[PDB]
Amino acid sequence: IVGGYTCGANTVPYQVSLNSGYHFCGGSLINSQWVVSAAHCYKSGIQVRLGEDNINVVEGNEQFISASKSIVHPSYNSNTLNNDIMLIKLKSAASLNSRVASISLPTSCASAGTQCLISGWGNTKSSGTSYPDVLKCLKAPILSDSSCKSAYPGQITSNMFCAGYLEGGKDSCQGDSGGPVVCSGKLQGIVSWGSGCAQKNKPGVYTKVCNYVSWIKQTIASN
Ligand SMILES: NC(=[NH2+])c1ccc2[nH]c(-c3cccc(-c4ccccc4)c3[O-])cc2c1
Ligand SMILES: [Ca+2]
Ligand SMILES: [Cl-]
Repeated sequence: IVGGYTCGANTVPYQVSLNSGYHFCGGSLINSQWVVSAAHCYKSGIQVRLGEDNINVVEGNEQFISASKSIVHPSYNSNTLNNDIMLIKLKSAASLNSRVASISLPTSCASAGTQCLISGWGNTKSSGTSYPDVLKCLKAPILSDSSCKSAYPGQITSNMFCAGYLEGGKDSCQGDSGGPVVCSGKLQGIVSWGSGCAQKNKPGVYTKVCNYVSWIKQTIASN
């Protein structure tokens, strides 16, 4: 997260770190046995780490659970990143409490202007790599479809939305992919891609979760 602030330990209880010996992506806990992340974060050997703040220190509240299966959306396109969503089923359910909680899926899509919270352990520099130990947060608004399409002509599908600041300075970045974009208590997006990080007129692009709720529900109900 570039231009954000330190969240404060366990203030984002639905945030998870996907780990394979190092942190490579974020994700969101939506119930006690399922996590939603981005399809491009898929790999084998995933350990899901819940209740984290400093990802390099066991401070207490952590729960490390292996993924039993990861379900990449069947129409995921790795060239356009269209349908960049994945569901991960945990080997055992997690113990929910005030430090580990799930986030609700939305019933409707959000409108431009909506203020959301984006978080993660990704790079905090736009020009260079500085990875934090604790979780960073950024409050950012959803942009209108026209500004998004004018920024990325021909690359935005109906399953994506832009959020951020066109003046540059604040954005999600590498290491944040797969994580949450929460607006009014509902998970509206998943960190997907962007051109550089925090560059002028190149906002972050997110997977539009409201378009996949029936798919998430039906898939979880059958697995
Ligand atoms: N400007 C943004 N808003 C933004 C958001 C998420 C991002 N993720 C990345 C990213 C960069 C290199 C590798 C990965 C990656 C690749 C495979 C698996 C996991 C992460 C990224 O997600 C860049 C990147 C940029
Ligand atoms: Ca820790
Ligand atoms: Cl277009």
